[PDB]
Order: sequence, then structure tokens, then C-alpha cells
Amino acid sequence: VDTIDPPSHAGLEKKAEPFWHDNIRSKALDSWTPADLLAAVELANNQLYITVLRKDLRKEERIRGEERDEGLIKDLRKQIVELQRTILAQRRDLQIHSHATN
Amino acid sequence: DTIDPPSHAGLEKKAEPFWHDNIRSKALDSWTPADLLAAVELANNQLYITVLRKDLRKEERIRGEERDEGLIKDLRKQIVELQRTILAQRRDLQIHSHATN
Amino acid sequence: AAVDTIDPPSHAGLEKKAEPFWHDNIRSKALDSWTPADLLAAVELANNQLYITVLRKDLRKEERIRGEERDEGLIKDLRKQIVELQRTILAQRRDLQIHSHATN
Amino acid sequence: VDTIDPPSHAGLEKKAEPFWHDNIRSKALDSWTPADLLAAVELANNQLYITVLRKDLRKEERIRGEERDEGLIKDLRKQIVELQRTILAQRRDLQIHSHATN
Amino acid sequence: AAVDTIDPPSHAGLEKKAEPFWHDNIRSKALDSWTPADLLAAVELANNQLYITVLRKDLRKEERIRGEERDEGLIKDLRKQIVELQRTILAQRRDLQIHSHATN
Amino acid sequence: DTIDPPSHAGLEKKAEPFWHDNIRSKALDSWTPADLLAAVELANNQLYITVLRKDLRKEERIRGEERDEGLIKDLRKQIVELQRTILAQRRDLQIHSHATN
Amino acid sequence: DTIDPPSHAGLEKKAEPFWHDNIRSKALDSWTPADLLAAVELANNQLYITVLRKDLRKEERIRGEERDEGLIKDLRKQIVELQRTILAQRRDLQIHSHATN
Amino acid sequence: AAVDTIDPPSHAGLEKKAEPFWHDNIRSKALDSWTPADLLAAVELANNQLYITVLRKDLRKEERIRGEERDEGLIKDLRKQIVELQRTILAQRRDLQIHSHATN
Amino acid sequence: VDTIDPPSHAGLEKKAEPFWHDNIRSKALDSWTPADLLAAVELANNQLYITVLRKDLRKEERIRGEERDEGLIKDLRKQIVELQRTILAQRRDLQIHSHATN
Repeated sequence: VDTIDPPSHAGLEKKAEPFWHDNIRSKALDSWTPADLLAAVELANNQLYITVLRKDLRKEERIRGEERDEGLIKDLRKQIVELQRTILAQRRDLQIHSHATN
Repeated sequence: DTIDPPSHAGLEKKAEPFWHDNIRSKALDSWTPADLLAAVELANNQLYITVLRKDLRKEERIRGEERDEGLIKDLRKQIVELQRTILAQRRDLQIHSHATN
Repeated sequence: AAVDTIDPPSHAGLEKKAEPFWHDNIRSKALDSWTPADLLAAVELANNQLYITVLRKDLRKEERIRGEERDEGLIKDLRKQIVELQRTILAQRRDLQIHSHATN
Repeated sequence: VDTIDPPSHAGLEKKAEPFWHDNIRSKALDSWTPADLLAAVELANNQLYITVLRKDLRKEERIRGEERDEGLIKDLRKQIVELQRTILAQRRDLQIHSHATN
Repeated sequence: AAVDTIDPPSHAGLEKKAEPFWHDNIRSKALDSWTPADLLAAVELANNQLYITVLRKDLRKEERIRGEERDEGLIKDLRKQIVELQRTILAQRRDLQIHSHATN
Repeated sequence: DTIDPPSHAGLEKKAEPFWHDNIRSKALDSWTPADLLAAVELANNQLYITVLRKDLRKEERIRGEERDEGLIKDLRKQIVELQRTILAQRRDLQIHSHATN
Repeated sequence: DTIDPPSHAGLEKKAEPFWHDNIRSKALDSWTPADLLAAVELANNQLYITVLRKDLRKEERIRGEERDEGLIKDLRKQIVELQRTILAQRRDLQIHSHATN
Repeated sequence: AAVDTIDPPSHAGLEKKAEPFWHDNIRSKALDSWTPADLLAAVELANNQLYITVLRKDLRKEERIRGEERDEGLIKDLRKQIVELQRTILAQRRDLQIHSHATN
Repeated sequence: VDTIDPPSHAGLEKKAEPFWHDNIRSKALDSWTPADLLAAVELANNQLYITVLRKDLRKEERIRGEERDEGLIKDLRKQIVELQRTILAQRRDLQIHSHATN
């Protein structure tokens, strides 16, 4: 009663569900249009994905010597920053950035 | 409660549920023919993210010599670029939240 | 022209298959607000909208190819070309005042 | 009586003339300064040139097999987009974009 | 949580050593103005602030190396990564309304 | 009805008709010495587009082994960059249409 | 008349005089804990410019075969990027001049 | 200085041939509105305006060369350097409030 | 009495001192915060450094034949432009750009 189910067609990853519900609960339930719900799937999927990439990054950072892959480490660092910046834009698009909600 | 997509614009069949969600997010009488064309591309992009994510997750499950790090990197970026484009497409159609709330 | 539209300027080279896109755009603001300059710009808008469908067909063909003949570089380039067309179209809509903010 | 001749020194291509006159007729004749007329030559030349590049592109796209030039196709696609974006800026500079005229 | 802060959302994966950064940020606007969405965003802010200190340690280690084993490329990349994190953090602060313009 | 260009700025001789067109597009008394320097570069750029287009068209007429696709690509871009610069130069001088209309 | 830096943020010891100068440039009661974290990075960057300039000047004094033009170029750019970042960091903290004057 | 201008600051290194550019710029806003900081900035503006003429001379020389000694790369680089100077000069004018919007 | 000493820790280069004092004298002495003084060191250092790089550039430009280094010439030209653009931002940050002072 205090949230909204994700649209099935949009492919919310199951592990993104706790992120999804946090975002839905950050503005009035009646202000979520069907279009907004589609966009919110991608926000939640991105927030989940940062945690996945950070795990990969930390794994690669623990490797020392010949098998260490500096290129992959560099790429993962950048991918995380790009996701973070995208998420800020996604929040603003949904009016769940702080300026709107606070 | 909705509008049929313009045939010439080539809405992908699996993009239909995305299409209808977007059409239902502003008043039916505010959809111009130009807007309907733009909305086909929005829906096609929203569908396509799901397609590229499926490809990405497949590549991520591959371990060892056949794993393709370059392809993984390229797919990650393609998804981000689609997402950013979709935000612009929503604003162009006035179905971003600032307009509809 | 039909009484609810405008013919495209011949010199601008509207593609035949772009015609249904053209008419959709023309019909999205008042007929009397289309200047001759705007009509030139609208040809390029319609041509771009058509061209996305053409590139998507090429892309889907390339995506169905598996094994040695698959061309990952071409697939990457087509994905980007479609996004660049889409973004250009948004600017072209705004330039013509047929984006939603203007019309709705 | 309803248009203006292009400045000879500016090098309007002859096939760009129908584009030129369309643009001149899109704001009041008395609002065309000599500076604007120079700028309008380049607008018209660019609008013509898109049609030229599209013809080249379509020619290259019809070629299949060993002689197909994917690099040239990619370059022409980008050149057309860059011209289109430039033309939007050129229209705004001349106040013949729709916001000004409509 | 302590009565002047908020627990981080477990699913977001706040790093243990990011906790003191987390609490500093939470305590920089009213507790009741933290939406669940904001709390997710704040995890990434805190994780980034921690990560700068980690990268700076790696950088300083590489800078102490002289001769054949010195890796100028890695040093260059780490310098840039730190600047990119710093710039991202400024955007993350503004998104949360904990930049100075909002709070002061 | 016009102003002589500052000699030190090196207005190209064939840029003169461009120069005078620009000078005549705002009040003569509003041309500061600084503006006159900037206007030399505007006129020189407007002339130079015509020069580069002549080179480009020459290269485009060449077919076969001597055709230089790289040079053609570079000239196309140089022209676009000049055009975009000219728009900025017009705005800097307040001879863009928004100012003069 | 000042505030201690948060230990977890890793203010470099030689950055301390920079830190205190920045803290003293707006009211003490307007420094939130979040601002104090951001100010550590500002001070660390201000210190680091001096470090990179020392390295740059050392490389510039080298003549002949051991001179490293690539390193010189990279250091020049790193300094400019730090400087630009610092301007953004000042604005974020409202210690740029527009805010404090 | 002549009574309608200001001497350049010696430490800033105004090029001798940049002097006529310098004086044109100084004379484009009130003498009393030139701060010492502005005078430093104006040295760089004048030096850039002079330098365009220098680069254009080099470019025209290279453009007259035909055959094996022609250096297309250098020609390309000089064209871009001139455009970058021109764009920088517009920003330098605005920074000094001697762009037309300010003065006219 | 009409200027301010630079903060020692900030590493103002000695040859940048005349630039420093010119900038300090371009707004009211009481409006220079300690933070502004740090920033002003980097402004002055950059203004000095343009003169240094121009000297290097002119030296390289006088070299003809096999020893001429076109890459270095290109890099120095760009470095000067980047410094100049940075200085404009540094002036605005300190409110000693003309819009603020005039």
C-alpha cells in the first residue's frame, strides 16, 4: 500500500528491488506516471549496478604481480563515475533529487 | 485511453508496452503527430536497453579465454548513452516529472 | 498539397519514404506559421526520422549474424549513429517549435 | 521585389539560390543587414550541401562487397549531422528560427 | 542509529571505512529531509570520499618509486582519477542539497 | 558611410567587401577601436570560407587514385569550424540579428 | 578562530596552513561536517599544486638527452586541471569571492 | 603614456609589434576603468591579436607550397590554431568589458 | 600599506610578485579573504608562466631545418591558450574581472 510494483516489461533486475522501493517512496505515490515508472527502473538498475562494479573493482585491486589488470581497473573506476553522474540526472528527471523533495 | 503508433515510424513489437505507458503519461489531446513520431523512438530506446542488458549479462557470465572485456565495456557505455538520451527524449515530450507532476 | 498540409520544397530533396514523417511534422503547428526557412529545416527533420528506421534495419541485420562474419565495430557504429540522429532530431524539433513545450 | 540578391563576393553557389530566397523571405526584407546577408550565404550553401552529401552517401551505401567503404559512409553520416546542427545555429543567428518568426 | 544520524541502506553497500564520511554528510542537513532516495545517493557520496583517500595512498606510494620501476602512466592516471572523483563529489553534494549554498 | 580597417590587423585585400558590409550593419559611432580589430578577423574568416570551399570543390572533382578523401574530410570540417566561429564573432560585435533587428 | 580537520579525511600535514586559511574565510558556524570534508580536498589540492610545480621546475632545468618533454607537458596540464578544480571547490564551499565579498 | 592611453605593465611582456593593438583596446573603455589586473589581461589580448597575423603569414606561406614539400598537417594545425586564438580573444574581450555589448 | 604580502605556504614564484601586487590592487584591500589570497597566488603564477612559455615558443620558432620541433611548437601554443582561459576563470573567481570592478 506504500509502494508501486515495477512494470514487468522494463526488466528491473531482482536485486535492484530494494533500490526501486526506496526511490518510489521518495515522492507522492500519485505523482508516479507510467512513464516515470519506466525511468525509475533504469535508475534502480544503475544503483544496483554500481555495487556490482565496485565488487569487481575491489577484486581486481587485490591482484598483485603479472595477473594484475591495470586497464580493467581504470575502466571500472570510470564506469562507476559515469553511473554515478547518470544517476544524478535520473534523479532530477524524476523530481526525486533533494531540491524537489526537500 | 491510448493512441496507435504511426506505422511508418517502425515501433518494435516488444516496445508496445513502453509506448502505451508513455502515451498515458500526458493528456491524450496533447499528443501531436510530431510527438507521436518522437515517442516511437523513446519507446524503441527503452526496449533496447533491455536487449543490450541481456547481451551484457550474457557476456559477463563468460569466464576465461572467451570472455570479451572490450565488448563488455562497449555495452556498458551504450546503455548509459541510451539512458541519457531517454532523459532528453522525455523532456522533449514533456513527460519528464517536472512537467507532469 | 492536401488542404491540411504543405508541399515540401523540391530543391531540399525530401526522400520519398520520408513523406509520411513530413506530413506529421507539418500538421503539428499551425499551417500559417511555417515560413519558407522552416520548410527547408523540416525536410531535414523528416529525412532524419526516416533514416533512423533505415539504420535500425541495418543494425538488426548485423545483430543476427553470429560467428566469424559478425562485425562488432559496425554494430557499435550504427548504435551510436542512431543515438546521434535521435539527439539531432530533438534539436530540430525545438528549432521548429514543434517540441512539446511549444505545442502542448 | 520580394527578395534580395546575394552579395557577389560571398560566393553563394548557384544551386543554393532557391534555398537563399526561401530564407530571405522568412523575415522582413528591411531587417536584412549587409552582415546578415553574408551569414545567409553560408546558411544557404550548407543547406544545399546536405543534399549533395546525401547523394554521395546513398551512392556509397549501394556498393556491396570488397569495394564498399565503411569509413567513408561513417564520415558522410557525421558530416550531415554536423551540417544540420550548424544550420540550426545559423538560423538562430539570423532570427529565422521558429521562435523568432512564429 | 545514534539519535543524530541515520543508518545506511544495507543494499547500497556502504564501505565500512566510509562510515565516518557518511555520518558527517547525514548531519549536514535536517534528519527529516533525508528521503530514502537521498540515502542511496549519500552512500555513493561517502564511498567516493573514502575512495579518494585510498587512491591518494596508492599515488603517494607510486610517487616514492624512482628509477626503472617508476610508472609514470599509473601516476598520471591516479592524478586524473582523484580529480574526477572530486568533481563528481561536488555534483553529488549539490544533488543532496548539502553543498554550502543550500546549508549556509 | 564606412570606416578604414586598422593597418596593423592585416585585413586581406579580398576581405574588404566583407569588411564594409559588416561595418555598415551597426551605427558608425558604435565601432570602438577594439571592435574594429575584431571585425578584421570576422571579415578575414568570411573571405577564408570562400577560399577553402574553392579548394574543397577542386578536390571533389578529382576521381580515382589521386582523390584525397582525408583532405576532403578535413576541409569540410574546417569550413564548419569557421562558420561556427563567425557566429560567435558576430555576437561579440553585436551585428548578429538579435541585436540589429 | 578555526576548526580541526576530520581525521578520516586525510588532510596532508603540509596542507594545514591552506586548510586554516580556507576555514577563516567564512563564518565558523557555517562550516557543516560535509563542508569540512570538502575543504580537506580543497586544501590537499592547493598543497598539491606546489608539489607538482616543484617537479615541473626540476624537469624544466634538465637539458639534453635526459629532458622529458612528455612529462613536462603532462605536469603543465595537471596543474591547470587542479587549478580549475579548486575554483569549483571554492564555489561549492561558498568561499569564492562572489559569496564572501 | 600619451594622454589618451596607458603604458603596458613591463613585467607582462607586451610584444613590440602588439603595441598598436594594445592602444586600440585601451581606448575602447574609459581610462579610469582599467584596473592593474585588467592591464595584465589586456597584454595577453593584444599579444594574441598580433599572433594571429603571425600565424596567418606562416599559413599563407605553407599554402603556396605545392608538390612533395607541401605539409598538409602543418596547414591543418595552423588553421585550427588561428580559430582557437580568435575564440580566446572573444572571451578576453568579454572579460575586459570591451566586447560590443558592454561598450555600445 | 596599499598591498598584501602573499601567504608563504602557497609558493608564489618570486618573478610573479609584480603580477601579484597588480591583482591585489584591483579590489578593496579589506575584501581579500585568506582563501582569496591562496587563489591569487595561482593567478599570478599563471600570468608569469605565460611569459615564460612565450619565450620558449619564440626560441623554438626561430629554429629552422632538421632541429625544428613542430610538435613542441604546437604544444606550447596550446599551453598558452589554456593558461589564458584559466586566468579568465581565476579572475572571475576573485571578482577582479572587469564586470565586478568596473
